[PDB]
Amino acid sequence: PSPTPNLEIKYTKIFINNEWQNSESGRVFPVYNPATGEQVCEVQEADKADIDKAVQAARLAFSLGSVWRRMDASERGRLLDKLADLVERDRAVLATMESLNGGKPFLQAFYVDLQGVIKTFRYYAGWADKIHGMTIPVDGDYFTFTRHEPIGVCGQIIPWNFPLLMFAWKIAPALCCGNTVVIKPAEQTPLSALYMGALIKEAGFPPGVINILPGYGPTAGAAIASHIGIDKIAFTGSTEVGKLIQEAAGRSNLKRVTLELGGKSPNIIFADADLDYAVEQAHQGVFFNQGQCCTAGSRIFVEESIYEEFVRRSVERAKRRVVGSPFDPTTEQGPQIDKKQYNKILELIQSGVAEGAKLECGGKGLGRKGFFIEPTVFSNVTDDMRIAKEEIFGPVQEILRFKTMDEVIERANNSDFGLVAAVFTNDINKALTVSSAMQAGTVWINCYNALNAQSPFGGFKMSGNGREMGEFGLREYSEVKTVTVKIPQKNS
Amino acid sequence: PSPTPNLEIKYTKIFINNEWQNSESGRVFPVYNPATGEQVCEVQEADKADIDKAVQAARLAFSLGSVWRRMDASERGRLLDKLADLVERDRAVLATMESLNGGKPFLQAFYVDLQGVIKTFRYYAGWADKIHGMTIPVDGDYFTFTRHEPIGVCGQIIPWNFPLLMFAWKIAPALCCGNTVVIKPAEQTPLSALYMGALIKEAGFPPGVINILPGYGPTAGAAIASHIGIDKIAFTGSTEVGKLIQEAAGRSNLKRVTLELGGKSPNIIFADADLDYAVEQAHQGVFFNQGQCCTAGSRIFVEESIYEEFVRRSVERAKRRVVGSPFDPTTEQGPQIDKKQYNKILELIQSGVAEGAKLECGGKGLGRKGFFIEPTVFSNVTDDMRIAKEEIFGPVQEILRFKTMDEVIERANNSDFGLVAAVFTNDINKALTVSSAMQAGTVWINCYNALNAQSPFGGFKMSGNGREMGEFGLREYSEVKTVTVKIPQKNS
Amino acid sequence: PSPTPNLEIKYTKIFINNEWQNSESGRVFPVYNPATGEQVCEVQEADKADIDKAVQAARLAFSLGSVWRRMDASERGRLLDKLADLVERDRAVLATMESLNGGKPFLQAFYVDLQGVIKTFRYYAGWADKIHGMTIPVDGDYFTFTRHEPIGVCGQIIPWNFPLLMFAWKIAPALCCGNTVVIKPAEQTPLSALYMGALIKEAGFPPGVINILPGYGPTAGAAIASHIGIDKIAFTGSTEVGKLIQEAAGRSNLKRVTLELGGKSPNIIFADADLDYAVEQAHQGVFFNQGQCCTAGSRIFVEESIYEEFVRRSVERAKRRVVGSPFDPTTEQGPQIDKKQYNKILELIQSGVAEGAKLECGGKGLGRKGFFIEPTVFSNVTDDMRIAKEEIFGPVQEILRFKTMDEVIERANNSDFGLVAAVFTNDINKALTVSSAMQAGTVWINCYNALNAQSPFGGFKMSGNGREMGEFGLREYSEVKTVTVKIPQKNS
Amino acid sequence: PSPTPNLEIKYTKIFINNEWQNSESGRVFPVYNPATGEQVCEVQEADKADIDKAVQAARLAFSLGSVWRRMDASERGRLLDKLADLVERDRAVLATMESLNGGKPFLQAFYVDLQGVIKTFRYYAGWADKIHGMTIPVDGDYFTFTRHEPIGVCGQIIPWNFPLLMFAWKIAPALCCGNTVVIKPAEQTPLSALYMGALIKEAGFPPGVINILPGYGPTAGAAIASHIGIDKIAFTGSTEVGKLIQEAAGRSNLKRVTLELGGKSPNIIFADADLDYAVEQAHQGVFFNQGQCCTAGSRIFVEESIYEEFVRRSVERAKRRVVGSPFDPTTEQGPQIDKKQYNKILELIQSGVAEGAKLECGGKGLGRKGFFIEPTVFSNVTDDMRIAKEEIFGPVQEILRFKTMDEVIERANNSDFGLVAAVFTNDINKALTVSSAMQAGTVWINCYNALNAQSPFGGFKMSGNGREMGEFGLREYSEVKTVTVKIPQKNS
Ligand SMILES: NC(=O)c1ccc[n+]([C@@H]2O[C@H](COP(=O)([O-])OP(=O)(O)OC[C@H]3O[C@@H](n4cnc5c(N)ncnc54)[C@H](O)[C@@H]3O)[C@@H](O)[C@H]2O)c1
Ligand SMILES: CCOc1ccsc1C(=O)N1CCN(c2ccc([N+](=O)[O-])c(N3CCCC3)c2)CC1
Repeated sequence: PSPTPNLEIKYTKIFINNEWQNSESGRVFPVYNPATGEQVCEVQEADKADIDKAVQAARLAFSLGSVWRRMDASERGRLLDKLADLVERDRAVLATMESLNGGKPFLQAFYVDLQGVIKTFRYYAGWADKIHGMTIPVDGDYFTFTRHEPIGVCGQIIPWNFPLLMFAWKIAPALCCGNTVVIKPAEQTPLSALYMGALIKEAGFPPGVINILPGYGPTAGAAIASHIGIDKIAFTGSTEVGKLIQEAAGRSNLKRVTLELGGKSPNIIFADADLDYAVEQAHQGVFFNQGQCCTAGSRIFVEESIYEEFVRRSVERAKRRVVGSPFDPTTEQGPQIDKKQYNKILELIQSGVAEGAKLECGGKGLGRKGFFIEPTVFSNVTDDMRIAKEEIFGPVQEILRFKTMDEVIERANNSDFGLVAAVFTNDINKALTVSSAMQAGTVWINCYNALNAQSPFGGFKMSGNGREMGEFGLREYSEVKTVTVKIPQKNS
Repeated sequence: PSPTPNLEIKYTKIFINNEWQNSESGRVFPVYNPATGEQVCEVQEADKADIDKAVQAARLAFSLGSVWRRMDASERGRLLDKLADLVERDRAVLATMESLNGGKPFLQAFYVDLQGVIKTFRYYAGWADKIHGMTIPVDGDYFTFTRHEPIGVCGQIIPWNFPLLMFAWKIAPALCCGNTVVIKPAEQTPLSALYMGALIKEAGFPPGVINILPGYGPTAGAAIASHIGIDKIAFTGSTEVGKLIQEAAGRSNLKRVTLELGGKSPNIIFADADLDYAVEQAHQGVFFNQGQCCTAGSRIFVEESIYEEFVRRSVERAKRRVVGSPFDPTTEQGPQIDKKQYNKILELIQSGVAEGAKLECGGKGLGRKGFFIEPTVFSNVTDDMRIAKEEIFGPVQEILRFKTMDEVIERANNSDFGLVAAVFTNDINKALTVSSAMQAGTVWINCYNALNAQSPFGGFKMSGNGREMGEFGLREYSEVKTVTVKIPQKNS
Repeated sequence: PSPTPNLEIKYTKIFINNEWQNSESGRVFPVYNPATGEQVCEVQEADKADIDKAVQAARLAFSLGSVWRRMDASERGRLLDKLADLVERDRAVLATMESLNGGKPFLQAFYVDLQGVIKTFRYYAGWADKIHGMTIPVDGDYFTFTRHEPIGVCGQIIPWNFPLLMFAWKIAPALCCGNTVVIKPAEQTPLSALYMGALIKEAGFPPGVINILPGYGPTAGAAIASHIGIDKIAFTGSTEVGKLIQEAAGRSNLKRVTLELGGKSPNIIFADADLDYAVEQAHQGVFFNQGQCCTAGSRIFVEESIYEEFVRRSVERAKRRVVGSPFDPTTEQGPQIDKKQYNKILELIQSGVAEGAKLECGGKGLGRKGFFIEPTVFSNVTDDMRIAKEEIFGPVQEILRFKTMDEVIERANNSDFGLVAAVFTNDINKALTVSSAMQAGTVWINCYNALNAQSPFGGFKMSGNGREMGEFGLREYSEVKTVTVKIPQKNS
Repeated sequence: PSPTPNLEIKYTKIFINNEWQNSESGRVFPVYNPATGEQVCEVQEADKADIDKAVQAARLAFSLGSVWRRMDASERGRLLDKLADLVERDRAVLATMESLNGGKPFLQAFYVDLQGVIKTFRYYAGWADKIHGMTIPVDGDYFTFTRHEPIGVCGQIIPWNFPLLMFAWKIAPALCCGNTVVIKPAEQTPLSALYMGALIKEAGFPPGVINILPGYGPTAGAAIASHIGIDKIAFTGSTEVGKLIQEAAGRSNLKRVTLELGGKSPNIIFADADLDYAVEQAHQGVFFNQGQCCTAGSRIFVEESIYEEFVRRSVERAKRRVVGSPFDPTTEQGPQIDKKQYNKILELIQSGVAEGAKLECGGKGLGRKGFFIEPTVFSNVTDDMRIAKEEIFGPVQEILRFKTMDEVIERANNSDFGLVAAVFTNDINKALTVSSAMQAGTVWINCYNALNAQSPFGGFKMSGNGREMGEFGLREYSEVKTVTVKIPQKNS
């Protein structure tokens, strides 16, 4: 494939009740291309008044007897597979939008992000008519069963690093279970989500089942979090804002909350691992998606015996990483999302140099149009450095050294975060020992960034609350109702 | 059985690391007999300082390599079985304590509460080695499985109306899953829980696995809810304080939260129901446990054609209900828990009179000592009235009337609470149409207050988050870890 | 829609390894149109030698590292999705084949049979990547999990009354689980199965994954049952042949056996039921698909109170039932499948008149071009008549009477069959007492012949071994492997 | 612990309906001590007449409304828990019985066998009230759920090699699901089964729930297998008799069959394994329980690099393995069960020598009384020798050499059996690949042989059908009934 020539941006308004609407305020906000600095377009900016209209539409779409509630579960599923067909048909357009808006290299957006988008929808198409309750051999003369009903109106808030993929991870399980959705994409990256609105009507979802409100966090986002007519909030973003979400939910509605927050994830390389493979996988674990991954392996612990050769190979690999235009096939790494993130990264890079960490390569911006940063590698990192403790969310790799398994297990878990972790070793006893010991929601053995819709994903400690994806992720999108019926005698 | 005659209150101290302790302040607080107002004893009052060393004890009990962590899961179950055996052995003393301290009729405490305590422990003893993760057929060369691990230190706060039963409902699933516990019982009712510390010790639970910290809400409770060393909090359950729990969770360390909150539950009697049976069930729905049940019971909708006869027989039965001393085997209704609850019920009765409800019987307290209230019946109650909107934790029955199944489904669901519902009818279509439409975590058909250990319990809307009991009660007490292993080839 | 007029039957060969083949012997057998007597075409006649080639094809396709074994589970589902796409496209052709070969009215074959096929494939397409093993909290220093793998070559033998739907019901769960399949359609109706072979090739299934061998029972069928290279057999047919299947499995290689066998299923009508509706449901419950249904409600028990009028409304309805050519929209009931079944009906019909039941209507053939039988109703049937103990499998409705609920449960259960049962009533206690006490694999309340891919289906007693359809159906097509790993220490 | 010095055999009668009966013929059969040949006692010999009486006791105990059908599921768990308490109490007596009757070293029977009996009952005691059906979201206006009823009367036949344990493996899941049981222990070892009858009566099981009929294969065993009043047969034993059981069940009443039929299980030692640990574990894998183990690692494959050292260490360990009296705490190996087994082992050893396998130690009987055989090791075994293909059930170790993982995968799997397998390696890729390619119901990695109550256990291919133990063991003891209710509207 190749990028869509002269990409037309035709969906820029708020999506409520399957209709495109203006701001109630009249205000719009700009969208920028992080590779060039230019302004792509203006998007209608949602605020509290627009959220209330979205919630009203989602609440009416969910009313008993409505088309969405009466629909056969198997038909919710076919609606989700139809959306997958449409995203497949419009694949190159959508990957061009994610590239133009998110700075993702186009071929990565096409073959990675968009593939996961289509697979997520097809996976949850299969689940809709396979959500089961139970019947229970209860004490006494009763017949007891549970029903797994949709919760109702689900408010969803997502960040900017995987716009289209996040969108699908949120709405696919929600819809599969029969909920209706008020979703606020990141203000940095609203474009693909809005295009998804057109596909969503084209697929034939009833009006109001999905409502897409682009806008800012403290306005549209905080309106969702505090709204009294929203039954559930799924939030993905930073840990500090996640604290605000949980506070707002208790203070307002006691709405149910899922949190997917930040990480500072350890990647543990043992000496007996394949050096070629572990170096490239730890390099991808840092630099994938411009380093803007919550799953970034940002604390690479290397066994003493190989640390020095590991540093040499990682440095060579980072020194060859092709930075440049996302539309160029050779580009490995695009720009950071915006200037605020760009500066956040460079000040962090300065912090590591000001502390005692050896800067092997990189360290500076590139000076080009946009927000490009040189692939950066620190060695001699110690656990006390800001670099080893704060989420960089940029193309900065940090290599630490360790001696014994007990040591590195302690140090990997010595963190307020616990999103993910990885171990590289051919030894089965320390593979399972380390993986069992990690306080993280996902552990990889001899791989990294293996995420899919089939597998539960979420954080330990302050990295989140609850789980997304897989059969477990469906639990957060239904309510359990126990029906107990008095019966004359009961046998079995 | 009969009450243990003199009853010594042997256990009045704080239970930390399997040792009895004085409060760090040296303060004690009194405990009263609700039927006479007399002071039963004084109990060591835990504050922030005792919470601190309880969490320290529980965290050490939870560290890798500890006796509790290394134990076979099946042997976790055995301890829960030994604990139930000890409760069954001392069943009379515990029933006397629940009666003396909580005002429950002793026979009710013996045959209902204490049976529900023994069965809770035996149910979850069996679950301990049957908590399964899964293996997932993901895309690509991967072996993906999930482990369910304990969350860690669980802080637990319970109310006063079912002291021993709620204590079991809280510690049993937590221990079944391998957690350690810091539990604060209600300041009114700490005696049953403290006796359990003695039986927890005699059963052989490792030190620090369970710590029992009597004290008050703004001190011991708020220290638990904000404690940055507690990984999960389970709360029961006024809805006002529930908001503060969830806010304090997001404000502190984003600990996982389960809430079991208030209720104002509808009971719908259709004309085609066994009238004699429905009158006695709806009467037990409001007056059971002195009306101090989250599952009342408190909005009885009766179809027009049987409304006069239903009211007539309800008033006949309330007037016959035997209020008196809990130790007396003829007593059906003991006192309310204390003066503040007594006053709240009497004020809500006044507001019912002051709004057009027909005070058919009752309305005032009984006698001069203790906190006895007459069984009170209101008919001609309408939705907008305060008594119909706010929960009266007291012996106060409110009878509304209805035509049409659709009307009463609207009126039943029109509520911020959704803990419980019941429908009485012999028609299968009515029973299933109404139970499916109810916005409540538990719907009983032709019965009321059927709360078995095998079946989950929890609220819709502002009545709580998450579920207790059943297999689903386990879900709140485990963290899910996904382990994804790269493999050479992969075949089905 | 209207049938494909003069339809060529293109596919008449044996389907092995995605190739069309002649029988080893060179023998062919005739296929007849049952509404007309005339010969439709000639089909290659498989025997033991062809079954051996097919098994060899299925075993090689199942070998480790083959395309079918290495395919992602999600891609198995996509293949099942494509098959449904194709069946939908050629829906008119396949319904026409089902009429012309099985004698079902084309309208009911287009809107019932072929909808069941498309929905079955689509359902099991979703299960493919959702078949999960478990991880087990086992005693000792061990890590234990289970894999759910395909069993291998599955032999499948199906009858003639729902040829295409039986075909889907068999291969869809088998392929969803990753097995390879040797299937033998009924000698009477191989044509839609053989057409499905061409769509299977077009859809993309690897060679050898599905092999279709038309032929007779004692030759092709017995070859499958005693083949030492087949790991599992799924047989649907008569009870007498089912005994031979289980016996042949035991004598050969102990292949796993699921049997779906005969039925003489009860249908209980209480007075407190909607006569209008219940009469039409009991009518369809025995006359649907020309009475050639294993689920046929062939023992209609009616409460004395309404026996009178039930017979009158049933007879009035049967005398109106339109018998005619399958391609005519007005036809409700086509012919029986062949002369053997035809003569079996009337012979059993004669026993009814000779044993003392009132022939209320029908009871004879039509103008003998095709095997048409006039709709027949026996009233005053007793429990010991041949008409009440033996499967008639034709348009014959037996109506008995009963007085007491306990009497009718005893009478309905007095049978060696137990495939299905139905109770019509509006009383919840009666509906639940009767359904719980029925010795039947499927109990319908206030409906009949409600069957989906989603629901487990099978016989109690001599009506079957094992279950098909739904999730429980998947268990039969999968083999459990427990893997236990020694670990250095367990933390639980 | 020490043996129960004299041990009178108290219980020698047929156990039906909780009463001890004489045989209908009056005949008794002798029970021998395998260490001395001396007769231990006489036991009533059950035959067809006795099975008939036992089936109607079990059938009446299973009737709707009986004590066993009406009892709370949880109460069945309590009874199973009581049986474990009683076995625990009489652990010394039962271990002495198992040792005296079965020849097991007393310490082995006390600490291994009896611990497994107790833990089996306590595991399934927990499952009784946790057997759930489901509620299914089907198309149309339906409420579909499933109930998991008991099947009915379950006949059960077990061998002599783990008499008490396999008794526990059979009845625990059957009773946990609520069936009634007619169980025939092996003619060699009926004593500990009969003593359990005393404990079953003492534990409070209703009469007829468990009936124990000691007797012989073709007489009492075959009458069980072909009985038309038995709904399910659970058989553990040889593949040859397993064929007859499955054949008998097809020819009689189509009862449900599960088969556990033993094997010829491969044990693969890679060069990168903990060598001394592997030598000891492969030794135990062969010589545990006098080699009379269906799990016996009878084909140990050793990588050529370490073959010579492995053989030498195996010869040393085998030559120092203490053979002697079961009651001596020094004894690791007791006698074989009887003269038939002794002779069959001695012949097979002769076959190995005649066919060129190198006999490194042992090969002859030991002494003049009892059935002791010298521990025996065969050096250079090849896959085509009779000893490499046939189950020996004796203290005979067979060591083969191999070069390549893919070679040893083929050779391990080239067999009609597939009960169990093991691999020893520290490489994670070798352990995963080999465990996934094994055609065996249980694969151990770096151990042998961990059989818990939590883990399913059964054979591939001709090693059996279905599974025992764990949660999957309960699936064979329940029928599934689908109930489908028509409902007016349905809202998803
Ligand atoms: N879980 C398992 O898979 C497992 C466990 C232990 C043993 N085994 C196998 O059992 C066999 C050892 O026992 P065995 O060969 O001495 O006993 P066996 O196969 O001859 O008989 C086993 C049981 O079946 C009874 N029996 C014998 N003939 C019968 C007949 N015609 N009809 C009905 N019942 C009959 C016997 O009385 C006995 O109780 C070994 O092959 C072993 O592999 C399998
Ligand atoms: C010595 C290992 O100890 C352990 C360790 C963890 S658990 C367990 C245990 O409890 N044991 C006792 C039953 N063990 C056994 C061995 C061989 C056979 N066998 O027949 O091949 C059988 N059985 C087959 C089905 C029932 C008995 C059982 C050995 C494992």
